[PDB]
Amino acid sequence: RGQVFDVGPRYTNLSYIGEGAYGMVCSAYDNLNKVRVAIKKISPFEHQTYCQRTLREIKILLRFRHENIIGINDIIRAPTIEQMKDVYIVQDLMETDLYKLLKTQHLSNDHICYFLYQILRGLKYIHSANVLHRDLKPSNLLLNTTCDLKICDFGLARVADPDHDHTGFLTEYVATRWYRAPEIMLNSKGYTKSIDIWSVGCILAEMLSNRPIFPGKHYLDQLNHILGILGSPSQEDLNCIINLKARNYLLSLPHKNKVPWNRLFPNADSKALDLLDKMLTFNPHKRIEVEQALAHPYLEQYYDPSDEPIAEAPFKLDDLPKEKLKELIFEETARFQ
Ligand SMILES: CC(=O)c1ccc(N2CCN(C(=O)CN3CC[C@@H](C(=O)Nc4ccc(O)c(Cl)c4)C3)CC2)cc1
Repeated sequence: RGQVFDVGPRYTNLSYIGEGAYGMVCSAYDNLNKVRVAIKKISPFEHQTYCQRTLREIKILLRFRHENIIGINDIIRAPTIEQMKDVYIVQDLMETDLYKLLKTQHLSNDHICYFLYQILRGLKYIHSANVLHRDLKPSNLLLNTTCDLKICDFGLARVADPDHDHTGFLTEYVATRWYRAPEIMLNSKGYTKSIDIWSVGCILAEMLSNRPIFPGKHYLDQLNHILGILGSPSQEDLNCIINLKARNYLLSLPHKNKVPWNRLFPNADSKALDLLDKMLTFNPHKRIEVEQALAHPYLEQYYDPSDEPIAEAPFKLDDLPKEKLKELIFEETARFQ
C-alpha cells in the first residue's frame, strides 16, 4: 500500500491481508517451496518496547515446533546491522482467525469442542516449555478450511516466574483487557500459567455465545464485569489475596451472587459449562491446569496424552537498550541468510 515490501528473490505476487500495531501482513508465493505463505513486515528499531516484542516473537517461535502453534519458515533482513531497518517474518498462510469467524458464524458444539481441544493441545506444549503466551484471544487463533487451529502472536510471552508474580493493587497491564484474569487487577503481574487458562476460559465463553463474556470498557471495569458474573469471592479466596488494598476493596463491595453458567449459556453442553467454570475460577491456585483441562470429560473424544507432545527442554530483555536488542535480533535471524 505505497509503504515498501522488499522480499525478493524467493517471494513474489503480493496481496494485502491486514495491518496492526506490529506492522502489515501480505500473502506471497514461495518460489522455492511451492505455495503461498504469509509475510509480515516489522519496523521496530526506534523503540525498546517494539524490539522486545520482536525478539520474543522470533526467539520463541524459532524454538517451538508444534502443529497448533504457527511456525516461522523464513526471516528476511539486511546483510548488516547498519542497513537493517525492517524485518520480514515468513509464516504458513492461514485463511482466517477465530475473531473473524465469530463475527459471521454461530459455531456448533462439535466445532467448539475441536477448536478448544487444539487451543489446549498447543497451550500444553507452550506451558511445557515454561513459557506463558499472555495474550490469548480469538484474533490470535488462526484457522484454515480444514479447521486446523494455530496459536500466534508471542510478542508479550514470558518465561514463567511464579516466585515474582506478586504486584500491587490496580498495577498497569499491557495484554488485551477483556481476556485479563481478575488477579491482574488485584495482585499479579501475569507470570504464572494460570493467566493463560483464564484467557482460554474467556475464549470458550465467546465461542458459546459470539460475544465477549467480560467486555470491560476500561481497566477497573474489567474486574467488576468478572465479579458481576462470578459473584463475591469466598472468605478463603479473600485471605489468599495478598494485598491490603485488594482485600479492603473486595470487602467493601456489596454481596453479589454468582450468575449461573446455564443462565448465561442456556443452549450449551453441560460438560462445556463444567469445564468453563473450572477455567474461570477466581482463585488462580484453584484454577484448572492445561493437562487437567485436556483430560476433562468435555474433550474426552480427543484426549490422547501420547498425541499431545511437550517441549524437549524448558526455556530458561527488560531495560536492555534498543541497540543491544537490535544486535540480538540480528544474531537470532542469522540462520536464514
Ligand atoms: C507498535 C509497534 O511498532 C510494534 C512492533 C512490533 C511488535 N511485535 C508484536 C509481535 N510480533 C508479531 O509479528 C506478532 N504477529 C503480528 C501478526 C500476527 C500473526 O502472526 N499473523 C499471521 C500469521 C500467519 C498467517 O497465516 C496469518 Cl493470516 C496471520 C502476530 C512481532 C512484532 C508489536 C508492536
